[PDB]
Amino acid sequence: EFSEWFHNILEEAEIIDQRYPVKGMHVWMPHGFMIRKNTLKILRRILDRDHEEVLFPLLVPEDELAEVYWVTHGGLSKLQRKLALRPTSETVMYPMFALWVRSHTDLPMRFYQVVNTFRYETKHTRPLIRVREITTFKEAHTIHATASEAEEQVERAVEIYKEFFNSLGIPYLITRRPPWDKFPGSEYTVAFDTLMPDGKTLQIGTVHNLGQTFARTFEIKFETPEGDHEYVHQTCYGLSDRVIASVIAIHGDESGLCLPPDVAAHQVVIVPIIFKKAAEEVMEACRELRSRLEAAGFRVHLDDRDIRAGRKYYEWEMRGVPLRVEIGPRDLEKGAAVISRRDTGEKVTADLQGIEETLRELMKDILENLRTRAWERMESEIREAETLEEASRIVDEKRGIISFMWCGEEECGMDVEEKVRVDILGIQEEGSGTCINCGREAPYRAYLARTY
Amino acid sequence: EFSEWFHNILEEAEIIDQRYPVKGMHVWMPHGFMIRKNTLKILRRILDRDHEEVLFPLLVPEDELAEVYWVTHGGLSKLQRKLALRPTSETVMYPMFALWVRSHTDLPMRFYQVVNTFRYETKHTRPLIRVREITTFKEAHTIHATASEAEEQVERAVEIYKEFFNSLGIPYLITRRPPWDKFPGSEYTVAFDTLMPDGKTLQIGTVHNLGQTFARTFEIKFETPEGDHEYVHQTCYGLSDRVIASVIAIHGDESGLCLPPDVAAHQVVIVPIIFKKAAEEVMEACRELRSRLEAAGFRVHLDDRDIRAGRKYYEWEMRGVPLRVEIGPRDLEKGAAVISRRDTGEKVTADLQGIEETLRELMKDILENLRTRAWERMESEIREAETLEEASRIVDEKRGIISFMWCGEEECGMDVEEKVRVDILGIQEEGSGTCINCGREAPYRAYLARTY
Ligand SMILES: [Mg+2]
Ligand SMILES: [Mg+2]
Ligand SMILES: [Zn+2]
Ligand SMILES: [Zn+2]
Repeated sequence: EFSEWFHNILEEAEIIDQRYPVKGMHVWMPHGFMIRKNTLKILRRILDRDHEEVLFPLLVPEDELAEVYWVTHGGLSKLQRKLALRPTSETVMYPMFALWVRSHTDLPMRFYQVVNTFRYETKHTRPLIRVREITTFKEAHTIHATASEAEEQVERAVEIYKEFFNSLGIPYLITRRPPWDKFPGSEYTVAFDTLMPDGKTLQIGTVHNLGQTFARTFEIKFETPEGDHEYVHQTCYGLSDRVIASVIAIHGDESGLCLPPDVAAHQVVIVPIIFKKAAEEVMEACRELRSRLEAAGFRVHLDDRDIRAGRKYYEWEMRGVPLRVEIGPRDLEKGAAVISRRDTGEKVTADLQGIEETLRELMKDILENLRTRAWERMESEIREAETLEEASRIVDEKRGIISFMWCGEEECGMDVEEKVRVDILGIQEEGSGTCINCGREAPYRAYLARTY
Repeated sequence: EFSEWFHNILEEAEIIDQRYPVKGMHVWMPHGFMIRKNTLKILRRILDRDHEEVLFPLLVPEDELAEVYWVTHGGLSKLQRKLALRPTSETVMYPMFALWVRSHTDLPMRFYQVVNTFRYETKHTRPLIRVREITTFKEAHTIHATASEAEEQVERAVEIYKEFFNSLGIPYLITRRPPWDKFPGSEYTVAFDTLMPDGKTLQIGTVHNLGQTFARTFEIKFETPEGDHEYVHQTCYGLSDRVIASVIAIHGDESGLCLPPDVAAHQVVIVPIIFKKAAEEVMEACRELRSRLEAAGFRVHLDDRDIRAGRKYYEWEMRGVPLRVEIGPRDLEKGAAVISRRDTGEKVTADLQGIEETLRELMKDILENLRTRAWERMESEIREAETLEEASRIVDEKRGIISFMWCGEEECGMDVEEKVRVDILGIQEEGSGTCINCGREAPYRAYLARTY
């Protein structure tokens, strides 16, 4: 199944090593780390346009807070106010925000940090999808003057995760979580969901619109042009390692890892073909290619090693390198080489002259291609239902996502869950109809699925 | 004094905010973070030549270990094996290294990670120099086949910290810590020390040469060409935030922060001078300068704002920007502008044509200049002494570093410390003489000082 493929590739391409002396704490190995490093480069290059990165501490006071790991002793000495490994920054980024805000001249403000978080759980240990220590977790907070601009932010926020995701070539379904699932205290939480190969659903990003609710709890006032003092309007949002998890799974494959060009470890890998004849001329030619690519902004690599070229083909291919460039005596003379893709298999033949541009184009192609395929496979698993019994049938038989109309009342909604044993992703305001369950007027389009 | 200058600048240039609800945990603000981000870019660009970055977890088992914060409960449930916030990775990067090594074909190996560490202390809270949570701590570990190559690594390691430090323009004194200070279990630890403005000494980097000592404790064997199994030779080394601390202090100044060009937030800042006359032509000209610099690899900024230009001068100058470029009507016509330095004050006048190169040169200059000055001020605080009473006199009167000859026996050494109330930095094998204390033969050149 998928679950087996997944584990086996993590270990084979050396992404993470699970053999750590504690369940739920995993080690990033060289290759894995590299992919994560490039994934973050993309993310940060977007955020950094109008956001400011910072970095708060790891421990949070028992007091300020009012399944969380607790720090009690400082050796053998019991301390006098317990310290907790950060659940979510809420409790202490805020009190401080109180001190930074004191004039409508200050607002708006947009911060974010990439930190690690903790959650104490049992009976559920799934790699990169559910652990005890979430190594890569980006969270952004924003402060505003008017209740309107808050909502405008929520929109911008969304257009941001779209761009990010589009770059990883990942499909998504944007809805609006039900009030029993929204973020505690928030006005309303919005969610990004994507489909896994095992026909289940993964949450890969949320945007929350708090109110003045927290502003009040922690006292965050700002004096106005009219010389008064009102609380601020704020919003937060974040995404985790799951993003990395999905990029591996979604663009799966039988050969192994297949990755977007700006996420792979190396974009291009140059393999030389030699058999003792003209060896000296082939190499001296492979170099003039690497150094020419490096000094052009290319994450390039040259496999110097002494092994059966056929094997080199295997390794770099299971690992995820997009484009492979082969050089042989024959092609040498003419002044050209062979270029093998990864998403397809097609090996064309281009001239070593304007090769720099041929490669850039091929890269663009590969993404677009991988992206499309991706949406086709998802859209086709979104089926409609009009009778609760029609749902169960489909859920149990074709997994995937299930579309339907819903009244929107709580009870009605929760009973759908208990009968079908599913979770309601969220609404999407659209034309009327009649609820798939209680029959009354249904003013919303909703979704269901089995989730991670 | 220095201590006051320091705090006041941290707050004024918004580097870190100390007002956190716990003593010893501080918050990196936007500006501070930026400096740290660029400091790490330099560091990583060197390490990445022959090292491989990774990332282990934060918690370590009470068992595997055998003033450290302890995690006991998982809510209200007491756990069955306490978890400790990582003192040093030793205890769990190693057991894992055991599994990664199994053939002399595998060695050598060179890893490293940039993580956060913890230490529970009291009565000593000094910003960036001594805290509870060390946010930026780089640590590298290496595994080897022969006991010789281990030592070769120790040498390379050193030549690496030299290059790093030279880039920050920081002076250092390399010695070899005394056996009562070396790293527990190691054969011998080497140290890098630098002088603070308050005439005290700061440790800014160590290199340790463990042996087979740990290899044995954790079982790290590798099978040989001769088909046998011997333990490995390993070495570790690291540096922390102190590095950032020193760069601020060493290149101090009355105006404020003065920084190396590759460490400052912005390398260049363009200020436009306008008074309602030809305003439209001055701006349209300042832009053609920013976009021309950005697309040339320049961390540039344009102060659009509407405020008294004299103030702009103050802000960017207290913050640390190296070069300021001013544009006015007069200079506009001619086709040139004014460029003000930061280390000096000198404002030259160059032509807007080949300005790209004039700036690059000026940057090179500023570093070299700042570096030199730096060593002059340190070397001059290293005074010699021949009688214990001559030491005390100088230490108590001119602070600084004190040179002398030493026999090298422990007792003798420790008694020097207790009588003069100082710490012995380390030896430096050189010609003989007679010990400043016990009179016997002194085969080593040693150093003393009051430290942080
Ligand atoms: Mg639920
Ligand atoms: Mg001592
Ligand atoms: Zn209903
Ligand atoms: Zn002596």
